[PDB]
Amino acid sequence: SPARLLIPEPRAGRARHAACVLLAVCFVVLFLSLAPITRRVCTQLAALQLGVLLKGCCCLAEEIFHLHSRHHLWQVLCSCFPPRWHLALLLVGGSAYLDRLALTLSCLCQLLVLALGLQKLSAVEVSELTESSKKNVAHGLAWSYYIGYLKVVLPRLKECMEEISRTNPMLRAHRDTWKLHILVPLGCDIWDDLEKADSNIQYLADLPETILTRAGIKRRVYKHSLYVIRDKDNKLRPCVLEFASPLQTLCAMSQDDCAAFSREQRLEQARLFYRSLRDILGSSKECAGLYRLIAYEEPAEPESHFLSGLILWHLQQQQ
Amino acid sequence: SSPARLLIPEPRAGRARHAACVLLAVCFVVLFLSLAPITRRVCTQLAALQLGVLLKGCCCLAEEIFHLHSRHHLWQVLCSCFPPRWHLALLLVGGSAYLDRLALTLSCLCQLLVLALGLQKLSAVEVSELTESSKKNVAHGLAWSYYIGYLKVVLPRLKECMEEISRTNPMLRAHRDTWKLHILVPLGCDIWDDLEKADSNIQYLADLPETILTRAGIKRRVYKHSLYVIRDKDNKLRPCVLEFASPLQTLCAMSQDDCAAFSREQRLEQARLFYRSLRDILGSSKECAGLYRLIAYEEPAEPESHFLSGLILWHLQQQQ
Amino acid sequence: SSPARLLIPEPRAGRARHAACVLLAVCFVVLFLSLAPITRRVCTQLAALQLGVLLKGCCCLAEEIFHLHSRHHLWQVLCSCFPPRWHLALLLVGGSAYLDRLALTLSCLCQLLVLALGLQKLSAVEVSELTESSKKNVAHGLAWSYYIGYLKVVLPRLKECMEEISRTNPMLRAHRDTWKLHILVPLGCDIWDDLEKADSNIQYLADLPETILTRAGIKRRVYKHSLYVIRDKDNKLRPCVLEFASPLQTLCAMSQDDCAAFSREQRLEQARLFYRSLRDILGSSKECAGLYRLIAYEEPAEPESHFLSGLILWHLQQQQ
Amino acid sequence: SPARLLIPEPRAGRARHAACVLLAVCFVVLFLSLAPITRRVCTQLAALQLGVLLKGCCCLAEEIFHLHSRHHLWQVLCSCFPPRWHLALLLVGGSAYLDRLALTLSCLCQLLVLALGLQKLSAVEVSELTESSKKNVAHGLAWSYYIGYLKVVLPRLKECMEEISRTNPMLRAHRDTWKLHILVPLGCDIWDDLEKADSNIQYLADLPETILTRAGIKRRVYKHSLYVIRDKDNKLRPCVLEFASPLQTLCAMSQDDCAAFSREQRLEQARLFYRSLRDILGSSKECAGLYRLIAYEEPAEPESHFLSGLILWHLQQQQ
Repeated sequence: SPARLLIPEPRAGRARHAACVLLAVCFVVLFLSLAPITRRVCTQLAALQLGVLLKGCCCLAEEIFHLHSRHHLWQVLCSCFPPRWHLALLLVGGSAYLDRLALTLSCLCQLLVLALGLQKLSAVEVSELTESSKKNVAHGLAWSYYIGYLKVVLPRLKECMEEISRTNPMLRAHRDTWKLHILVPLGCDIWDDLEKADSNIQYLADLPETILTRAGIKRRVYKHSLYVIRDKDNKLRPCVLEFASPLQTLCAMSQDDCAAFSREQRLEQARLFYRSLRDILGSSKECAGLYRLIAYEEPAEPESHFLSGLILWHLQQQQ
Repeated sequence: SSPARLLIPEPRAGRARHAACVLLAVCFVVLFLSLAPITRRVCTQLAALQLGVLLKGCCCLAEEIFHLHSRHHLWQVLCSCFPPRWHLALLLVGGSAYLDRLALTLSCLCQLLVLALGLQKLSAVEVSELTESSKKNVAHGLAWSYYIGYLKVVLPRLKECMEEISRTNPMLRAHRDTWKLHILVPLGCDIWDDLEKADSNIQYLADLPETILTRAGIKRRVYKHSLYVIRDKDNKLRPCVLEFASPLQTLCAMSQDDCAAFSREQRLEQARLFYRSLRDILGSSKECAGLYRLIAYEEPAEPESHFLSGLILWHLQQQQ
Repeated sequence: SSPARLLIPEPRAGRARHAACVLLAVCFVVLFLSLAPITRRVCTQLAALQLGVLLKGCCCLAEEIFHLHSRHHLWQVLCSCFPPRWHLALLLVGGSAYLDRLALTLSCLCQLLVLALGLQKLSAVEVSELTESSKKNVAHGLAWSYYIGYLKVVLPRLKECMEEISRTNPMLRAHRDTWKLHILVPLGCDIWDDLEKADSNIQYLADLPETILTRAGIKRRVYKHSLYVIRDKDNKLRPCVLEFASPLQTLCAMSQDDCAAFSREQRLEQARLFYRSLRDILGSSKECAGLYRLIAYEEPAEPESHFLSGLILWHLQQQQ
Repeated sequence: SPARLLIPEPRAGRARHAACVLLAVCFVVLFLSLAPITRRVCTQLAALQLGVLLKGCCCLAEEIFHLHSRHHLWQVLCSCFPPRWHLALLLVGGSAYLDRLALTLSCLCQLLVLALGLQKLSAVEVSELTESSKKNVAHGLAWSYYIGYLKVVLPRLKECMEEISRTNPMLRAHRDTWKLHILVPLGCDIWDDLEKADSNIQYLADLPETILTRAGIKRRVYKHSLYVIRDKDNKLRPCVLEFASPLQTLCAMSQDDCAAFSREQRLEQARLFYRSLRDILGSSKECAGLYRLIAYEEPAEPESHFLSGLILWHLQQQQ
């Protein structure tokens, strides 16, 4: 190869073997040249093993607020501590039974270490955490969707709508709702059309063509569909509706055999994608007021006009 | 109010530190009620707890010796393995040694036994916080989105498109073992719109007009790929089907934005990670078993006017 | 109300654990009413009861040494033979040994005596719960449904259909000893809709068009089978009848289904179990005595373009 | 063979011979180098034979609620305990006759083990139990029926019925009952046609062909029969009726000599098939409301209009 590529390889995780061999060297050194000594060693091991309890208590105190939003109660208790938590309890109980200045001194120094935060993570640990997680797709989908589509199609919407508003008085009447409505259900189902998703949604027509030139032979053509949705017996409301492609990407990736993408983590990925897309769209100056994305979950009771009511509420919010 | 109901998990308020501080104040208040030499024991225990990260850093550098040349190229390896907050650990160890080695032996034994056994792991809270706090990890998402959107829909329908192409001109019918789409992924982010201008030996052979249509966000399938001709030495000419990586253009555009605050070294790292992720995703696929060949190159320091053409010709030669 | 009267057996609420807990609380309360050395006796009895699972695991590994190469290939055998929650049994055994070996000998003798006589067997409730709890055991059901629906109605009427086929073209009268349908069952789940694109040596010879009609769920019989020709070496050609397995398509669709939550390891296990069940069902039949041949293959790691046709050619050579 | 296959073989069950040789080894070891010792061994053996009694008692306590549904009373007592339960009673009686703290300690230990449930099953036992059951075809039949037939014929029903409806006012009037009515009798008898099964069911016509193209020469064409049922002296009701093929499969394999498929457990298999089909149909988003499976048991008195009244009730339920 003319270009000698230099690509990193995944770490083999051989630090365990080095730790084991140095531990064996430590044994062979200590044995050459004693039950109370072993008891003291066990007590010392139990001495620094109680900091996990303090860290878990602090995390629980900090996370009791988000308990309702994330875990709605045993999940909160089991999440704030590692699954191997009773071992520390057994060790501290054994140390107490065998024997309190040392205990309170150890608690004080451990809590001081926790407060000062001098036990941080080096570069290798954070690098391994970034490399290992192969399912953090939400940020990628958010940035890709933004840059690829919204940064290039959103600004040329008011000018594309004003020409129709010149001849159609209905569009001129509803001037405050000329934005693009993004449908992002927290699940992953995508309806083929919005006419059969809800009987209260009526298709009207497609917006005029959007022409982009690329080298003069390649043309990027964008189509938007304008819908009319019927409220109660007051009037008819027009709007432009479409779903989010990253949701379709997640849905198609879940069905893949080599992806190993389950359903419990797909919901988390969709939620993270929605949050990231909102956070990156809210700080954009190009599409400052050219968008409104609506998020929902399908109700347990199959109401036939739930989505339509949500869109009507959202449309009435602008006025 | 709202027909639906959403519970958006806003990020942590970071009040765990406040709880630790108030507990520490309570501990001082308790110690005030109801001494001096105990400070020596406290310092020795602090040194014993601090030497654990030193042992972990030593093990990490021992494991990273092999990756030294690939990533860091000697001081960089030890700087990365050891957390910068380690001078105070050395000071504490020196003070403990001067103050006094059975205690040190048992302390280090316990520390490295805990480290080797691996019974101290991360609970859900901290791993979730790390997952949701690192805002820039677009490599895996971009790789998956690119694969699903493009590489899983046009690669299977590559034999027939080039079959009609060869029907138009039988010149490429002679070459049958190089009937796969070539992908160029520069480890930087430069993308040439006119690939004929990148190198003087790459010339078009067939590019029929085609319009890319998206109806309400649904992109229409692509039925044509641009056929090229890379001029070899004065012996023959060879055709190819060439493409660039759109996610690299996404990285470039993200780096251009001021609100993104996306730098150059991070861009290089994300590009390399995207390359690795895409290679691993395509390696374990079934529909795209052998209908692709992705070429990764890093632009050379010395100015060469015919670097890319030679590289693709070499890739074609190994393809044969 | 309702004209019918159905008492469906809804699944159990799992309230036996609550009964165990309340009886444990009652026993604790009773022990509180009306001492320390009794804890040692309790621990010894617990260790004596716990060593039974260790003995069972030893017997299981002794039995599975033979099947190690067939299923697990050595740590996998040890992991399967023993329950994961086995460390505490060893801890109890070590504690009992440290506290004290006639008692250990008699306790282990009693435990292995119980294991040998097999007087500890599951009741009706436990086996019923185990049968009704496994929601993914479709191998036997799919095998039986395939056999009854398709394999029992078309195979007996196979000589005569190929008799009219030979009447149309008599080239196949020479191969009189291969008048049996070939079933292709890959242990994976990939299915080729068009058998031409699977291999270059498989060519069609005769497809008389036929419409498969089902009236109100009742499927009509099949009066035509698709005849193929397999290209051997440069000596002659060989005709064949090929067909895949629909239950493999069912497994593939179950895996692709979102609400099924059906993984890949389970898919391979179910495919192997389905193949074994189908082979055992067909081998003990009377109508299908010698009018079938099922070919099971695993896709090779190395890519080969003429493997499947070669395997069919080997089966035809051995069929002579 | 080009691909040497590695297929598992049934386990020979030779762990029992290992247990027997261990019996012999332990006996010859203990004999080398004692009536009270034998009595103590018998007492220890009786000590751990008492846990099955507590297991049966807890099972009876948890199953007294399901007794009416599953066993309708001696069967409840016999099912919750192993048949070889009198042996434990004999051993405990002998231990009591030979001889109180030890019994209470053993009972407490057994209760603690049962409550914690640390005596679970390893991988080999569950694999053997999943391989041994060659008759559990309920789940397989349900999944096969679903994927093969319902996921392909159910979606193309409303559109197939609209064309007939637009010319027949009878179909337009009854629009809420355009589902597919699956008949799943808990028995196994399948009528050749519903005309002679009940005198109140009248055949009307066949639905137009559902044409599916495959490779251009293979055509999967479908027929569905549309019936009309005579209610009381009010009106007539049209519906699409059919039986469930897996019941026919069970009936066919019941008659097979090599199957050894009896009749007592055929009812249980059909019932489990019904429950599994209901569970896997109620959670599907494709056939949300395009079906209604009806289950019944043949009454003792051979009424001539039992099934018709049931379909009339199930049809009035939508209205």
